[PDB]
Amino acid sequence: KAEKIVAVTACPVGVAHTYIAAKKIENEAKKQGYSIRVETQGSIGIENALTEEEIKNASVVILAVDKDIDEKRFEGKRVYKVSTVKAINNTENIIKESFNAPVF
Amino acid sequence: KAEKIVAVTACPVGVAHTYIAAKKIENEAKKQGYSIRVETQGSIGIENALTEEEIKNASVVILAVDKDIDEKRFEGKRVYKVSTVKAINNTENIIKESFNAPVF
Amino acid sequence: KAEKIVAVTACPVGVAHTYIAAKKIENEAKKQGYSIRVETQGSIGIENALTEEEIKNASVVILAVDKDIDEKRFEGKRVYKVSTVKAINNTENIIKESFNAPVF
Amino acid sequence: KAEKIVAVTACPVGVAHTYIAAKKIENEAKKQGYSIRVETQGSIGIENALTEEEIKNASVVILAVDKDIDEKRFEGKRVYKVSTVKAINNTENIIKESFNAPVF
Ligand SMILES: [Cl-]
Repeated sequence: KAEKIVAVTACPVGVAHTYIAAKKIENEAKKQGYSIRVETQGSIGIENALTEEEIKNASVVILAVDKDIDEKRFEGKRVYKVSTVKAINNTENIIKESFNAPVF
Repeated sequence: KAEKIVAVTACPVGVAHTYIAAKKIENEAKKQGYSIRVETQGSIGIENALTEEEIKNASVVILAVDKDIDEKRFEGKRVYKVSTVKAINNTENIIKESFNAPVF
Repeated sequence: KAEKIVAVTACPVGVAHTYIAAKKIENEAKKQGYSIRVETQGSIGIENALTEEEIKNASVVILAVDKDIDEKRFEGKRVYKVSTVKAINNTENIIKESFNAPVF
Repeated sequence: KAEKIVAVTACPVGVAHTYIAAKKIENEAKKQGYSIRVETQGSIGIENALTEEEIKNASVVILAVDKDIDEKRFEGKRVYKVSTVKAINNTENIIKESFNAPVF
């Protein structure tokens, strides 16, 4: 069973950075062989929220956020938090680096 | 006095096409020597709406829109209506062609 | 076995509408119980291109495009062509309507 | 004479945040009665670059950037540096705050 990544992308300007970060993370995760679920947030709201079970099963959590989100749900997980710009422009490296991220 | 252009940009996805079309139109109008006022319509709302006096004084109206907007206000003006994609990727030509656009 | 949908999203402004349409189609196809493969075309290039076998096995082809793409590879399939804006904002209905789309 | 503001906007994801922040700053500066010049930096390159004279005459420099830019040209000026997201969503306060920003 391929390891699982979960991610949240959140930019409170329109929808573009939220969705670009999500889709680039999804494409790069799959290229590297991982399963991926992404929750997205904008200024209006939240779509496809991570479930408790999804977070439980994940090897890593990647947060590509330009606003504060709830992070208590990720306690005990390795969490790699970056801006949406970095997630969009450095996606390959961010996926790889997330597996060495500190436990939150 | 330089001739005046008024424009509306309107895309019902987030804010990016609305603002990219607006800024590209503004930059190209100024490059060609024209005065420009742009009303924008996106997910944050309608901003900087054209006034009746601005429309009265304009030489042309450019509509870069992917949704319906109020158009009765442009009766009697030359109106050049295009998609946001065309306004963004063909900005120089759209400015030039607007002066030959049909009277609405 | 779930029926299969294939899609191409293609907006020639950056990558935002291409990726937003792709994610909206992916999530909504899955919600309706379908298997889904989306090829994307944007400024970054073409990604996750449909294979000949994927097109062969699909029940329908959804083209969410704001530019012409060669449709020869979809001959003999039902093809539902819509703008990226409509695919992003009307996704549930577009997936349902695609099964009644004309054969190309 | 109205006091002068100069700004640079620079988000290295396409052109959207660069242009949205530029238009927000331009419109809000004008609303507050200031003269405003904005240089933009995006995937298309640098547009409407500030001149030495414009920087000399400015009361404040606002940098709405999501990457490092060379700041030597702003020495001796009050410089207020914020992200593009904050410039877009908090424009009124950022313009007012810039006049108390530290001299660079
Ligand atoms: Cl957007």
